[PDB]
Amino acid sequence: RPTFYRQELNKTIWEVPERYQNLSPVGSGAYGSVCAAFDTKTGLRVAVKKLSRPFQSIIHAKRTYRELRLLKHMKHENVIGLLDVFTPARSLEEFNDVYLVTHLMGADLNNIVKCQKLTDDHVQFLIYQILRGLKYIHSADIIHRDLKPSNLAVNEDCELKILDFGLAATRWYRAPEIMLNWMHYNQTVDIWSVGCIMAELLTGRTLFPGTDHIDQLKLILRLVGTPGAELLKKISSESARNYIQSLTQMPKMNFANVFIGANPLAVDLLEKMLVLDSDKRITAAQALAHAYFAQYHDPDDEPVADPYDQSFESRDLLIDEWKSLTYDEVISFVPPPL
Ligand SMILES: CN1CCC(c2cc(-c3ccncc3)c(-c3ccc4ccccc4c3)nn2)CC1
Ligand SMILES: Fc1ccc(-c2n[nH]cc2-c2ccncc2)cc1
Ligand SMILES: Fc1ccc(-c2n[nH]cc2-c2ccncc2)cc1
Repeated sequence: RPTFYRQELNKTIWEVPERYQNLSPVGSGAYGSVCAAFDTKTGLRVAVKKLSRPFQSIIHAKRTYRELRLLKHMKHENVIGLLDVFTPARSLEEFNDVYLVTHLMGADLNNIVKCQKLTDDHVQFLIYQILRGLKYIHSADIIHRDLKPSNLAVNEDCELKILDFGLAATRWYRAPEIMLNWMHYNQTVDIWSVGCIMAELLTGRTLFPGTDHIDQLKLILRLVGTPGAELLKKISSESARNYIQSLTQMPKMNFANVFIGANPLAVDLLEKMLVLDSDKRITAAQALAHAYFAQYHDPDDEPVADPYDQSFESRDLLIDEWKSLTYDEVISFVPPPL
């Protein structure tokens, strides 16, 4: 066991191993607070997240377990990963706090797109890295479900990592089937989000800046058109099908006119991501092979993930049992090779 030390940062107590020095508050990001720090063992700048109230309710205890299980499984250059996870507790009896450690990332995609316009070459590289991480995530049967610019961490090398995967105006990046509350949406919802992000990087403008869920769907249908007969056959909900058919029909717009002046390969890919029928949307693996990424695509360096057991999601357990399971996962953590 290492030696811990205690301090207060922004009305919050931080107790960390002495290997982490020079903690500076970076902001209350996520179900937790984040501090930048200097890792004396490696010489690298790290981000340390302290979870808030991790075992206060069954909801929190399960979510804490879910996030730790998820972060421990991900080992990919374009997905946020765990350098370390620790607790100051010496036993389960006094186990009450969980701290997570990853490499410090300088900014998010929202900070970049707002502060500067991006050339087509940067768009290629950024979207390529999103899709490469997504191929990995999806191969483990994990859906992100909330991809957006602020969940994409980026540093000055333009290296990118996906944050907050698999966890839990209205969402401008959410797939339309979600706005319609379809309960059997699948991993292609993330491809829709990537299309919206890509469009924004190319134009500098939010593609679908809806004011609420109804307006969000309206804006979407204005660009991609109202559902065709093939898609209508797949809608079981009677209220939804009746609503969709009651709308005045909208034609699909030509993306080459909407994104005039963009690389026509970029436009072709957007067409393939922003398809209304989720069954016809391009997958992450397929998108990586698209000619738009010809200068980065390497089929021998686009790996998939090990199998990921999500069976715990269907279990009904006590707080103390979720806490014990989380404790087990803290103690069994093995840091990645230096
Ligand atoms: C709109 N917000 C979108 C979310 C965002 C954010 C940044 C960070 C973050 C990540 C990396 N380098 C700086 C900040 C984190 C975060 C921090 C530490 C971690 C340690 C282990 C595992 C995961 C971790 C996630 N989590 N969330 C804040 C802004
Ligand atoms: F997600 C949904 C669910 C139901 C509806 C709906 N069905 N019939 C009428 C509506 C409707 C129309 C306008 N604003 C809200 C709801 C619209 C969207
Ligand atoms: F208006 C729309 C917009 C999107 C969809 C849709 N796209 N992919 C899957 C669906 C879908 C939506 C609701 N129920 C089943 C399937 C269906 C109707």
